[PDB]
This record gives sequence, structure tokens and C-alpha cells, in this order.
Amino acid sequence: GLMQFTLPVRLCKEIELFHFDIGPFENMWPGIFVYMVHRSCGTSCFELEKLCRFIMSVKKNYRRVPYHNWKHAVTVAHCMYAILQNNHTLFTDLERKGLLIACLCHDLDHRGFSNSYLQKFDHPLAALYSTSTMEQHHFSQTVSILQLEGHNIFSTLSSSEYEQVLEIIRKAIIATDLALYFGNRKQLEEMYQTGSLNLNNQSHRDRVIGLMMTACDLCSVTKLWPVTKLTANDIYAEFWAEGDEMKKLGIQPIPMMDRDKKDEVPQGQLGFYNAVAIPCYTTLTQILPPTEPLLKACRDNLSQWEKVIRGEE
Ligand SMILES: Cn1cc(-c2ccccc2)nc1COc1ncc(C2CC2)nc1C(=O)N[C@H]1CCOC1
Ligand SMILES: [Mg+2]
Ligand SMILES: [Zn+2]
Repeated sequence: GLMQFTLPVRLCKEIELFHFDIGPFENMWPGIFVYMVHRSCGTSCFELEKLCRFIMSVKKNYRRVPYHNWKHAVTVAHCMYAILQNNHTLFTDLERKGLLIACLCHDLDHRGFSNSYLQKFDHPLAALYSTSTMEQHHFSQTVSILQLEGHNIFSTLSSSEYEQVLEIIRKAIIATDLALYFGNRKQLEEMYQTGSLNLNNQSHRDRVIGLMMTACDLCSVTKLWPVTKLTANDIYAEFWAEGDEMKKLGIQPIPMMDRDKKDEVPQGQLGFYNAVAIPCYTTLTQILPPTEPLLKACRDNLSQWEKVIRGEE
């Protein structure tokens, strides 16, 4: 109870910033996550014995794939931490409990393939879940791990609070389906501009949390350039593996996933920043002003990809 997690000074300071990199020492990521829960939620939110056991079962159920791995889980949870800390009073005790856990669990048992590849492969998961295939699986895996003996980190919640938190976590994890992002941002855009957005309306909160989840999930584009650039390699390593698999099914993959079209990556980053990232962080800043640093950092990396195209790097 009187046991706080502390970090080294540089991590203590840098962890509060949106652009924080959790570093290459895997064995520190659990301590980093617990540190964030304790400062975001309270030392009382979770029974430390159960939290630690939940974290290590979650870690175990992430795979050794190049991008959608344990490091991504913790990076995405750190971005959510940054948002919750910079927007203290806007979120319930239950939302702070659910969203950090949601973020850690959001890509559980990811195989490094898109929903599209599961469907064209005719993977069993694509029959069980017709849309947001991987995302419903990630939630299913979260509920599985929550029901392991000793793993129920929400045991102190009432029946109805327990259901509220598993419902926050489910919508939060479904929202990481980037196909659901576009519509969700347009609705939030229209709602903000007409002045109809209302954070006491539960369906409005849901949309806002969904946008945060997109924001944290894409947060690789909000890092300092050398981090963003090096993460790009891991991202394309999955994309190109999937393209390879598409070719094995007899299907020309989209260029994004075709390793024969590496040359076009810088232009592909531009599209993604303009079509997805910038709109995402723009709308998020409108709703949550203190998240502006994510927009600024995103715009900085757009400018850096523009420099790559111009042959200046
Ligand atoms: C869009 N596009 C298109 C070409 C592209 C490249 C070469 C030739 C042609 C096109 N390259 C890109 C770049 O795509 C990304 N770049 C960076 C990141 C960061 C946030 C994680 N995510 C994505 C991305 O698409 N993330 C989506 C899809 C899977 O999970 C969610
Ligand atoms: Mg995902
Ligand atoms: Zn993700």
C-alpha cells in the first residue's frame, strides 16, 4: 500500500511528455505501466499482486511480430496516460481504470495481419467476427485473461461498475479498428463545429474515447523524428510480410504492402499523415485542447517526410 513505483529521474520527467519513448529495456515496461496506473488512477485502483499477474499474462499473449507487439501495447497505454494526465478533471474514476487497461490489451494476440488478410485467407476468426475481426478477438482475449484465477483486477468493483468498465474497454478496443475511425471523426467534427458536442451525453463520450484510442494507437507518428523513422521499418516489415502472403493467395496486394514498391514509402507516409493522422490529432485538439502537442509533433513528422521526398534525407 505504501509501495510506490519510482523511475529514474530522466524517465520520471520524460514519461509525462506525449513524445516519450519507453526505451529498449523490455524488463522496465511493466514497471513503467504500473507507474502510470498509480499516477493516473491511484495506488488503490488495483491490487498490485493481481495487476502484476494481469500485466505478465497480457505480455505473454502478445506475439514476437515486428510492430503489433508488447512494446506497441505499452507505447499506446503511455499516450493514453499523457492524455488522461493533461485532462485531469474530464474523466470518471472508471474511465481512468478502463482506458489504460484497454490500451495495454488493444492488440492482444495480433498475428501481424490486417482484418482484410484474415478475410481473404478465410481465417476462422473472420467467420466468428464479420467486422472488426482482430478487434473483437483482442477484446475476447482481454476477457479470457481477466477470468484467469488471480487475474481479476476489477474484483473490488460492484456488479454494475464491473459491467461499465468491461463496456468502456470493449468500445475502446473496437474503436482501434481504423475503418471505424473515419466516420467517428466526421461525426465528432460536425458535432464540435455545430456546438452540439456534449460530454454528459454517453454516446458523445463514447465517440471522444474512440478518437483518443485512434490517437494513442497511431501515436508512432507523434514521436521525435528518429523514433518515428525507425518505427516506420517495423510497420512496413508487417505490411510487406502481409503483401507476401497476399501473393501466396494469388492476389496483388495494395502497394502499401508490396515490398517491390519500397520506393513509394515517403509518398505513402504523406497520404497517411494528410488522410488520417493530421485530421485525427486536429479534431482531438479541438475537443481536448491540452493534447495539442500530439498535433504539433505529427505536423513536425509530416514536414520530415516532405524533406525525405525532396532528397534532403
Ligand atoms: C497509408 N499508407 C500507404 C502507404 C504506401 C507505402 C508505399 C507505397 C504505397 C502506399 N504507406 C502508408 C503508411 O501507413 C501507415 N504509416 C504509419 C502508421 C503508423 C501509425 C502506425 N500507420 C500506417 C497505417 O496505414 N496504419 C493503419 C494500417 C494498418 O493499421 C492501421
Ligand atoms: Mg489493432
Ligand atoms: Zn494497435
